[PDB]
Amino acid sequence: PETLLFVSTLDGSLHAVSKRTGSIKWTLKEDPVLQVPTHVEEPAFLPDPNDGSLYTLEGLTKLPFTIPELVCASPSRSSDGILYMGKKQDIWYVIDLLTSPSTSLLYLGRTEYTITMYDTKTRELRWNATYFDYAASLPEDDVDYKMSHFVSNGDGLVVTVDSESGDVLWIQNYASPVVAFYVWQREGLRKVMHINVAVETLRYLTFMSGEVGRITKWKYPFPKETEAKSKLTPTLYVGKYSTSLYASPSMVHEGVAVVPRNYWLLIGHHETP
Amino acid sequence: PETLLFVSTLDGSLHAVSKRTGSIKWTLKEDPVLQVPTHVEEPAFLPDPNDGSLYTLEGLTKLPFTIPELVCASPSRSSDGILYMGKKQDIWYVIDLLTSPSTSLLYLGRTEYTITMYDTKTRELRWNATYFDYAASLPEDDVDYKMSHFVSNGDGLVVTVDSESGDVLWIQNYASPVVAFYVWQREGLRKVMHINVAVETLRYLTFMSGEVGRITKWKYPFPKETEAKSKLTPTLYVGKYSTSLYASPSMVHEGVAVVPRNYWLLIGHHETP
Repeated sequence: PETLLFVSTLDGSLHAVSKRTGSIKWTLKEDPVLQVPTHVEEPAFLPDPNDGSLYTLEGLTKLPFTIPELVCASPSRSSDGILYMGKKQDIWYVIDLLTSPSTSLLYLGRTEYTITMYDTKTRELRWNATYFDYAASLPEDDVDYKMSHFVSNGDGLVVTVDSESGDVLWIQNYASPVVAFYVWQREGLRKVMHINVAVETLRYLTFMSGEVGRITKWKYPFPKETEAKSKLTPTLYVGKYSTSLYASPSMVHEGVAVVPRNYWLLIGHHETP
Repeated sequence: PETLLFVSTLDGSLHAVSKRTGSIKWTLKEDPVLQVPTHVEEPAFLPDPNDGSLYTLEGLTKLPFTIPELVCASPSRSSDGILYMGKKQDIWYVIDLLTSPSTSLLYLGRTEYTITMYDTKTRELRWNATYFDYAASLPEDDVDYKMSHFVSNGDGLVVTVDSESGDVLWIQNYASPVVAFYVWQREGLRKVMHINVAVETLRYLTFMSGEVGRITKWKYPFPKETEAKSKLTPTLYVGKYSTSLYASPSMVHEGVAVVPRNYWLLIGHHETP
C-alpha cells in the first residue's frame, strides 16, 4: 500500500495506481467531485475541483473563500439579502488491499460539502453546489519522493515524470480528468501537488517527447516543473461536466487562444485574473 | 424587534423576551441543544451548551477543541485507532414579528453539529453527540447595552441586572435552563455574554436581594459582574438532561460542595481544571 498511489478524477473514480508502472490496480467509483445544478439556472460562481476554490463570471475572477471554507463558516447573511446555508457530511470507506473481514486494511475518508445560496430579495434560491473531497494531509517537499505530475485540464491524460531530471516515467490516460493525487503516509492519505497544463499543450509535449526519444534514442525528455512554468503562459481554464461549469488554473503554449446560454464560448482558457 | 431579546434554553425553547419587562412575547420550540446518547453507553466526553466546548472525565478537564471545531476539521484519524466523522447541516427559520407572507420579518439561522467517534481497535463506535447552536455574531462591550445577565446552572432561573449599578431589572424563571442570549443587531443576531452561577447560590442571592430591598426600601441590590467573580468561588458544574451528561463553568458560595453507572455522583460542581 505504501507502493501504491491513489488518483482522484472528476467522475468520482478513485484509482489505486502503482507509481512505477502507472497502471491501475483497483478502482473505487463513487459520487463525483463537483455537482453544480444551480449553474444550469444562472451561472455565477465557478468551482474548482483541484482544492475547492470558486470563481465568478461582473467578470471572471477568483473569490477569497473555498466551498469548504464557505460551508463551515455558514450559516451567515450577506450585505445583499442572500443568506448562505451549508452541509458537510463525512463518509468513510474500508476495502481490503487484496480486495470481521481481513485486518490491516485501508480506511479512506472523504467529505460531502454542500453549499446553497438563497436571495432574500428574490423568492428563489440563487445558487447551489455539492463538492466532494478526500480527507488527506498537506503536501510537503519530501526528498523521498522522486516524481512529479502533469495533468491535462478537460481530459484524463496523466504524465508522470522524474522529479529531478524530468525524464518521463509514464504517460497514462484515465477516463475522467484527474483532480488530485494522494500517497499513503503515516497510515493515511497525503495530498501530492501536481501541475495542471492544457490538454492541447500536454498532448503537444507528449508527442515531441516521443520524437526526441526516437531521434536521440537516449531518453524521452519531459520538462521539469519550473521550466514549464517559466516557458508556458498561465491561463484560467473553464470547463464543463454533465451540465456543470467549473474553472481551474492551466498552462497554454504558443498558438492557443486565451481570453483577456452560450455554454461553449466561456469554455476554454482565460487570462489569469 | 430591536426592543426584543432572544433567549435559548436546553430543551430547544427559544424565547423572544422583552428586555425591560423580562416576560415572553413568543417562543420557538425546536430540537434541543445537546443530545449525547453515546454517554449512555460510555461517558467520556462532556459537552457544554454555552458555546459547545467539551470536557473529559483520566479525570475531569477541558479539551482544546469544541464540537463545532471538531466537526468542521473532521474527517481525521487519531494516533489511537479511533477516527472522527462529523456532520453540520444548516437550517433557517422565518416567522413574522407579528406571528408571500408578511414582509420585513425576522430570519433566524441555526446549525446541527453532529460528531461521531469510532475506535478502529474496537468493533463499535466509541462516542457520538449532536450539538445545536444559533448562528450569531460575537459579543462586544457595547456602551449602548445597560444590562447584564446571571443564569442558574441546572435550573431555568434568569436574573437580569443593570450593567453599571447592578440593581435588579427582573428575575425570571424559564422551564429549561438558559444556554445563550441573542439581541438583534445589524438586522441579525448578536450573542450576549452572561454569567453562569450555581442555582443554589443564585437563589440565595435573589432572596437576600429581596431582603435588602424590603429592609432598606430603596433598591433591591444585586452585585456587578466583577464583584461576584471576585467574591464567589469558581466551579465546573456537571449536569444531566434526558440521559445526557454535560458540563459548564459555574460559581458557588460558601457552604456548597465542590469536588477537587453512578450518574448522580459526578453531577454537581467540581474544582476548575
